Amino acid sequence: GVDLGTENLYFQSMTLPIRLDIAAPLAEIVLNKPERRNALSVDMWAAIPGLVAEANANPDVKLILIHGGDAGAFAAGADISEFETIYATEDAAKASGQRIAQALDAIENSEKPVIAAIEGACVGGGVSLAMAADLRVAGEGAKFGVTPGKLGLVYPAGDTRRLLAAVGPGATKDILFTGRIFTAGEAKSLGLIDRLVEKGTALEAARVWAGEIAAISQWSVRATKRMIRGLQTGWTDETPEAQSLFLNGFANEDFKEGYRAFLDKRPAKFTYR
Amino acid sequence: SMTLPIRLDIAAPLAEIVLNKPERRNALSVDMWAAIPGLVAEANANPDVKLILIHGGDAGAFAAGADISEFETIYATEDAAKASGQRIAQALDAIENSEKPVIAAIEGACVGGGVSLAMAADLRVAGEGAKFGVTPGKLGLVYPAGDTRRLLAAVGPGATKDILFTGRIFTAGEAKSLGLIDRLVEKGTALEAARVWAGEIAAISQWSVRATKRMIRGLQTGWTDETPEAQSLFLNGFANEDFKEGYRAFLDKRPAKFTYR
Amino acid sequence: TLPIRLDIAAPLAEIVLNKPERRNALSVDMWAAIPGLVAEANANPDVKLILIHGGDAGAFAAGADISEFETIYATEDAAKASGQRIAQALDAIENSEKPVIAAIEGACVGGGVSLAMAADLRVAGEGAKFGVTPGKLGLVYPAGDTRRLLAAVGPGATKDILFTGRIFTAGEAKSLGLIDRLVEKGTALEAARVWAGEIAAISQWSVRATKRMIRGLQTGWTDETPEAQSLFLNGFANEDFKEGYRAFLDKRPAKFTYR
Repeated sequence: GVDLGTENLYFQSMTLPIRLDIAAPLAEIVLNKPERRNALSVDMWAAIPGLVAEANANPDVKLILIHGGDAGAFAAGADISEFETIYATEDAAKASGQRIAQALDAIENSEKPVIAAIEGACVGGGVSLAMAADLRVAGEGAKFGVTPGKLGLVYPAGDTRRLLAAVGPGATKDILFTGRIFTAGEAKSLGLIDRLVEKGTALEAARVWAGEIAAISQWSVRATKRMIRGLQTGWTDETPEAQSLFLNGFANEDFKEGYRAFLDKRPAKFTYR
Repeated sequence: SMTLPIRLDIAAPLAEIVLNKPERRNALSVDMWAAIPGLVAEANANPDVKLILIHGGDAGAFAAGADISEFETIYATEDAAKASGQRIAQALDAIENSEKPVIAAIEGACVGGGVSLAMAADLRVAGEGAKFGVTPGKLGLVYPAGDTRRLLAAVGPGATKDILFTGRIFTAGEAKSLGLIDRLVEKGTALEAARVWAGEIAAISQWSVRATKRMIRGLQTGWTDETPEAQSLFLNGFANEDFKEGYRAFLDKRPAKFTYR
Repeated sequence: TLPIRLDIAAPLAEIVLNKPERRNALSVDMWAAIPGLVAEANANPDVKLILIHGGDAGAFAAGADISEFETIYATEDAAKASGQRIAQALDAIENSEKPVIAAIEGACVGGGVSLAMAADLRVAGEGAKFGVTPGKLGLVYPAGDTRRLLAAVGPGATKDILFTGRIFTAGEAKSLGLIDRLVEKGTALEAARVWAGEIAAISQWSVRATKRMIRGLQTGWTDETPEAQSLFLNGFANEDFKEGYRAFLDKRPAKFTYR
């Protein structure tokens, strides 16, 4: 038995403003500043790459979810109380940008797929988080907006890329040129979110969707994600990586089992973790 | 100004490129195409102008294709045809690359050159009853690279092939559905809708608006997250006069009054 | 009973899948034949458009043929050759000089989707079913097939399709942009023929040049690319335009001759 520690350590671990819950085959990145409607702070951004790494290193985890817990919001934009710190100097502002880019890139490049489950406010950094995920499900009543234009800022290259790829140039320009807040219904219509469900059911829907993906070959799921990311970043049909990834399709432990299951006339029981 | 087949109206914070050949339903002529880069430049140089609109005025059409009366002249020789192509490309590229955003407000016929004009704009709103078509295939021509690129980016390969392979005329409803236009509004209200939409964009940071357009164009022409120009554009976000004000306004809990022009 | 064939009925050529007893499940010999059929259609001057459909099997293509699984995947080398063979077939369809329209009824799964996405245009009947299932076997969808899917439906929808391997309806396929037209059940072939008729009526020089321009732009051409510029300029110096220009001056219908 590992040492049970102290109340202060326990309280510190619960009050972390973002955390990773493990419930195999899921890991859940839970935004956990409910008293500020999950407005994104420095320490939240700083923690994300570590949480993503933890989920990816745990073999019981197949899929990662990202959601707002019981805050009643996904993320209500940036925390205005930190504005004075993050923008005090050019250096602090630059570091803020890097910290955010690292968090978003870590989510985007996660070996394991990431599903965002969105209720209530999903604004600014919230949209950026959501778009870094592979898949997005939102409850009715959720609200979306990207607002650097209301501040005199510009949305970064990565965030803009991810948005463009989902909604196209016209819709991206509308969103960013106006900074307007729009409904889940419009988000669905624009292609910003992939599924629209009944209010308060996004998390359950994400879990069931994740369950479906978890049931198939995880070798395939992860390879698929690499293939897609590869193609988005310039791979062609001739690219050696793309060819070898395809050929590894026939040489991996899941296909070995899939092939055996087809011959034995039984369900496949995939083992790749 | 009212005899001019195309003109620029200034009504701060808007500039409006108004097509004005109502007797040919704004069919595009050499002198219209030739004037466009100058009108765009004028709008971009005027600090009172934040947004540019393109529309068909009171002709009842956005643009009813090419002017048939000039066909003979433009295509008489290989040289004339080449010059026509260059002139049109210059007009469309000028619109596309406008530092300030451009919104097309479309009523009635939007055919051929009309679609090209519309796709060069950043944003498109059309009234119901507007009609769309791209018809070089009906003549033995090919739609240029730039025009094709812009169409592809909006509607995707399948839809682009449908449009160009058939040369068919389709409704505003279908155009909306395909992603060719961004907004579909009640017939006769496209201009008003474009003005209000432009109003919304005008109210925010114009530093941001213009930077956003550069970032997007950059990403479309090969920029990555690592590209130096993309990084410096982002960092200039924290160093510009609008952000200084935006930051203050967020802390004071008042509307931002942005000054960058 | 050839398992795949080319029917000529000017101005159409039709690539007809014809293994009804397996609901047109795709085999080695089907894949191997495709580049030749495409070449035949393209070389025949009476042919303007190519259709691809499942004939009277009641299905477009019901995935891969399970009976050849053992052979194709017996070794790394066989599997690699399979991949090359399939890629050649799909690339031949995609790069066809003449446009290709897929007419889809019933099952369109796996290789079926790959075939459909290689075509330029897709029309499906209601009741058609779609799915891409390499994930259910431990395989990965190839680069070319994935590219073509992405370009039509976007990253989110592509991930949904491939991560789940789920079977979805023609209605959802239409909604996702996977197919271009959705028609009444059992009418996809007739709809494809009429659509092909419309395209056949205009300049085939333009149709083919348009396709090259688009493919060019997708594979890295810019407005400055020499091939893009010369393709545009050839628009004014081909036999169809020469006729189109004459017809305009004479005030008569154009009768295009390029084939």
